[PDB]
Amino acid sequence: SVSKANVPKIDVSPLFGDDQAAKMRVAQQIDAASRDTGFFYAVNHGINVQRLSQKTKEFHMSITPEEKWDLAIRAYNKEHQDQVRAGYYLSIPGKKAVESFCYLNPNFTPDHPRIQAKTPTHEVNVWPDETKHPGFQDFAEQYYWDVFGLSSALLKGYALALGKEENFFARHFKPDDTLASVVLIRYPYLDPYPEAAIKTAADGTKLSFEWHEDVSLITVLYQSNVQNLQVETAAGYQDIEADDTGYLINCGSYMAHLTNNYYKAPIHRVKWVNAERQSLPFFVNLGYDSVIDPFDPREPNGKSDREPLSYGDYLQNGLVSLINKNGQT
Ligand SMILES: CSCC[C@@H](NC(=O)[C@H](CS)NC(=O)CCC[C@H](N)C(=O)O)C(=O)O
Ligand SMILES: [Fe+3]
Repeated sequence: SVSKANVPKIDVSPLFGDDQAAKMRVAQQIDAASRDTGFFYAVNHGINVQRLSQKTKEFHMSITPEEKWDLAIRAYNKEHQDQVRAGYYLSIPGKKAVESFCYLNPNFTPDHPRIQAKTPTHEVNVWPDETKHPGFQDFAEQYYWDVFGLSSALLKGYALALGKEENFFARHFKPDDTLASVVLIRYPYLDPYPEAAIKTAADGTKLSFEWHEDVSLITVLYQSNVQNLQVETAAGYQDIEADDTGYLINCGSYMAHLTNNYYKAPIHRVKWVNAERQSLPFFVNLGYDSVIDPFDPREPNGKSDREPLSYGDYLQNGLVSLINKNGQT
């Protein structure tokens, strides 16, 4: 009974080049999608997503229970007090199906000034043994920078869309300090599938992850070709079609704050599907002290009655809030 969400495919390739009129024509498409359902597929993005999926599969399918405890975040292993964000998020057979691996900026090394300062939301990544997962760390770090590049080009499009210069958001999205994360999520096939890992929405839809707005500026997501996402619109929840050749893009609640909800963070959820699949989000986060002054593109003077919020404050509060709402993943 559910209708299909309008999720246009936008060729973002001009955002990598110097043809300004072409970039404006992409910016208009990003504006139309952001003001309608809030989602689009970025195509011609240049990233080898089949190899991303193959390397991710090799990792998820070969990592062992011992390795998962050794990489686990603090929620699963009290010995790893410094790992709030980065590391392994374990499944609980019989109870919780999903499991994942999160990593942050590869530049957050032991000598990074924010690591030295023990500033919240900055952590040094943890990695499996190289001999057990040859090439994985290097692949994953290079992927961070490939999707960082895509994200910077998308942020030039969002800036132009909002009537700003193209570096409006990108000047706060920097390799040396971005709080952006990759999450490599495995949604397993299980027979029988644990009922405790299946939630039910108020409308009866079986879910794996409840309604939410993202904690990000924008979210840049690769998924397998198994339909599962829905977006809430004025006409109710609608199905987002899968496309394992594109990146699904949406805004998160920092973009809604900065634009006075002109570009809403769309509410969306994940249906339960008993299928072996991948969900590989990149959360485009700024630096800890990044503050963009809020504005309102719908007002002639561009003024908004919102207070500036630093990205670090936003991110640390939003990540806790999302766990309290929808559970520890
Ligand atoms: C379509 S919702 C995005 C994809 C994925 N969901 C998620 O990734 C959920 C909701 S956006 N996000 C989260 O749980 C936030 C993870 C933050 C990360 N540990 C970090 O530290 O930066 C899924 O369930 O498939
Ligand atoms: Fe989300």
